[PDB]
Amino acid sequence: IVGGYTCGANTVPYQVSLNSGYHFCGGSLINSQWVVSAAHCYKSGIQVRLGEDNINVVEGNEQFISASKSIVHPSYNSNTLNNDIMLIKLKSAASLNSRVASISLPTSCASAGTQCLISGWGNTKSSGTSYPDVLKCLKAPILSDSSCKSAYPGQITSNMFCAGYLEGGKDSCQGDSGGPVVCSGKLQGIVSWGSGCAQKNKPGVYTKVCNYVSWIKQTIASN
Ligand SMILES: NC(=[NH2+])c1ccc2[nH]c(-c3cccc(-c4ccccc4)c3[O-])cc2c1
Ligand SMILES: [Ca+2]
Ligand SMILES: [Cl-]
Repeated sequence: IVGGYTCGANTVPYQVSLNSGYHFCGGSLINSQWVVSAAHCYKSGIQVRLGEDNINVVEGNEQFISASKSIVHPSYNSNTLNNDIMLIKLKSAASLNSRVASISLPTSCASAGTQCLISGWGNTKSSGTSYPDVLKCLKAPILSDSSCKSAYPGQITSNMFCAGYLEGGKDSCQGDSGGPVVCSGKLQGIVSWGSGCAQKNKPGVYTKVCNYVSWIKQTIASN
């Protein structure tokens, strides 16, 4: 997260770190046995780490659970990143409490202007790599479809939305992919891609979760 602030330990209880010996992506806990992340974060050997703040220190509240299966959306396109969503089923359910909680899926899509919270352990520099130990947060608004399409002509599908600041300075970045974009208590997006990080007129692009709720529900109900 570039231009954000330190969240404060366990203030984002639905945030998870996907780990394979190092942190490579974020994700969101939506119930006690399922996590939603981005399809491009898929790999084998995933350990899901819940209740984290400093990802390099066991401070207490952590729960490390292996993924039993990861379900990449069947129409995921790795060239356009269209349908960049994945569901991960945990080997055992997690113990929910005030430090580990799930986030609700939305019933409707959000409108431009909506203020959301984006978080993660990704790079905090736009020009260079500085990875934090604790979780960073950024409050950012959803942009209108026209500004998004004018920024990325021909690359935005109906399953994506832009959020951020066109003046540059604040954005999600590498290491944040797969994580949450929460607006009014509902998970509206998943960190997907962007051109550089925090560059002028190149906002972050997110997977539009409201378009996949029936798919998430039906898939979880059958697995
Ligand atoms: N400007 C943004 N808003 C933004 C958001 C998420 C991002 N993720 C990345 C990213 C960069 C290199 C590798 C990965 C990656 C690749 C495979 C698996 C996991 C992460 C990224 O997600 C860049 C990147 C940029
Ligand atoms: Ca820790
Ligand atoms: Cl277009």
